[PDB]
Amino acid sequence: GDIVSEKKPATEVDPTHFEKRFLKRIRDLGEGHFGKVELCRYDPEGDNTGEQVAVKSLKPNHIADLKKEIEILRNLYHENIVKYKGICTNGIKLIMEFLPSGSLKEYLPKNKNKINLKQQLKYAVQICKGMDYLGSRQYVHRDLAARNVLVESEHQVKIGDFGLTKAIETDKEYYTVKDDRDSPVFWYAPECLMQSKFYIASDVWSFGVTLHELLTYCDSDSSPMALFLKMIGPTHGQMTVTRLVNTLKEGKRLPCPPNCPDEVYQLMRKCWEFQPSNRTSFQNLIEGFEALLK
Ligand SMILES: N#CC[C@H]1CC[C@H](n2c(=O)[nH]c3cnc(/N=C4\C=CC=NC4=O)nc32)CC1
Repeated sequence: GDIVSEKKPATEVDPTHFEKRFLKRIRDLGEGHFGKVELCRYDPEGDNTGEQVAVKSLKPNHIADLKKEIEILRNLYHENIVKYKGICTNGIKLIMEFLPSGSLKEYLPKNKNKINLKQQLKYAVQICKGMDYLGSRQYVHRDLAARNVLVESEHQVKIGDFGLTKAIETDKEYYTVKDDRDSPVFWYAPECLMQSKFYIASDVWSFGVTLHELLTYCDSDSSPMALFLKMIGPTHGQMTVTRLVNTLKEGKRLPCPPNCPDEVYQLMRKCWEFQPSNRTSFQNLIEGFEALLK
């Protein structure tokens, strides 16, 4: 008889599935390690009215890591963590909310006049609360820097990238890394530099360095890399990291930012105890900053 064919059921649309043909590139927002992020407009109606979204994808093996990153972000829900919106699919792109004020790296140099100490301390608390949540879900970020912190508004920041984020297995304190060549060594605790081990207290250390960036308004001439390279020497090459370890073993640390009150600076230094067990916790930090804000 007639041609037999499949009568397929009603196809309930998934709002987290973004079709490639409607995801339209506007510009580059930046890149880190093996990923890049782009401003796109998802524009199904084709009239430039679609929602603007941030799209993460691989630069031209690392597919597996992006997929793991997507699964991490999908299940994080917090006001100081950037929102997952969906995927565009072997290959895959991560679709997130777009924050037009950019990272702290761009925002802070341009907004010194409107962002006073009080607002910096509120940003710091918010960063701590997002990181404390990440810790409560048993992850270590391994890349906490001002460049990875996005500005929602004058009053709100969010941790906006999770590309090195790893799970600490239950009943263990740390994760051991193997791939370490693109490491942000100037944001890294001694146990990360020496033994390649990552604890929650190692994110506290990196937070300390992120707080320092915040307090200098991400001035490049005052960056943790620039400051450490002045301390230890700028032309050591492959010996750079060993001299960094030796400097930190000696008790030397990044100096107090200009106009940063000592009381804020002591909270920063408690992030930089050499032994992880002696470092402050994210909740202790929050209490600390809240006291200074009262
Ligand atoms: N891949 C990768 C790492 C990743 C690259 C991009 C890096 N970045 C800047 O350097 N400057 C930036 C300015 N804006 C945004 N915006 C967003 C990033 C993610 C999600 N929603 C955004 O709205 N992002 C920036 C942040 C870090």
